[PDB]
Amino acid sequence: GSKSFLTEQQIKILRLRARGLKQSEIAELLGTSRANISILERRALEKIEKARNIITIWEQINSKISVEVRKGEDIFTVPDKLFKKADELQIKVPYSTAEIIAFLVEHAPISDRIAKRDFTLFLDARDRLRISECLLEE
Amino acid sequence: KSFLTEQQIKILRLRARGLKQSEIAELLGTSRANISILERRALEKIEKARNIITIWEQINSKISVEVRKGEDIFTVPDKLFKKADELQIKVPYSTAEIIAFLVEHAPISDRIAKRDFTLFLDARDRLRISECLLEEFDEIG
Repeated sequence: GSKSFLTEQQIKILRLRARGLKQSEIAELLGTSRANISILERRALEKIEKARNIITIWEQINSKISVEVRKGEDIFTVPDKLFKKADELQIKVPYSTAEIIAFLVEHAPISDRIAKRDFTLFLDARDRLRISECLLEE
Repeated sequence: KSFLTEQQIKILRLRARGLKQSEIAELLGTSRANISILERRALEKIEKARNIITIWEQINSKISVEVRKGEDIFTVPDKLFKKADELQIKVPYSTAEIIAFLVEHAPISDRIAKRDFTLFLDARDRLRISECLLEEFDEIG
């Protein structure tokens, strides 16, 4: 509905949506059609979603170590690839081979044990595993 | 400009490695004034994106308490615990753990808050502060 920030109406829609209200119920409270509210909520979620990728890029460039995984690679061969670079660059990965498997199973573009598309697994500055769907430069 | 361009990303990448603005200007083939405009503009996008995620996490908060300018910081814990037990009160912080939080990350001058803010517990059970006050919308219907 706008750019660079969330307007009052976008704040009011998502707050009523989080409380469990249906678009048709919100349409009566604001006095508008539910079709426009469906478009407004779509723009609000699209704006937050685009802002989330900005924080991911900011945390990815400030990462201690990053590992790329191509489409089709096994999910179980990621730990050995990550810990391999953890020796050349003398840093500490505070997770085990099974600690990061449970991480990739939850929030990583994977179909069963096979990766769907390309993604990047990196460890940020706060020692927290995070996922990024952006292959980048040197 | 709804995202970070490849040139803004390349600037922040070279800057994260420890390069100075004068050194970055030569690699990209542009003036140091352009690097100053882009890097300042790039950090402004990251700052604006944080407020979007912060408000998004405030809307998805389990419990939220508003604090107005002039109110005491010490009456906030009793106010939070009072309203937290309406639902399943799961604030795993003590009366002193959230006071030490407000002293660290809250707009307060000595014992009095400077401007209005909201103390809420997000989805990860961690205290957060937002200068928004959206509880007026929780009183419709």
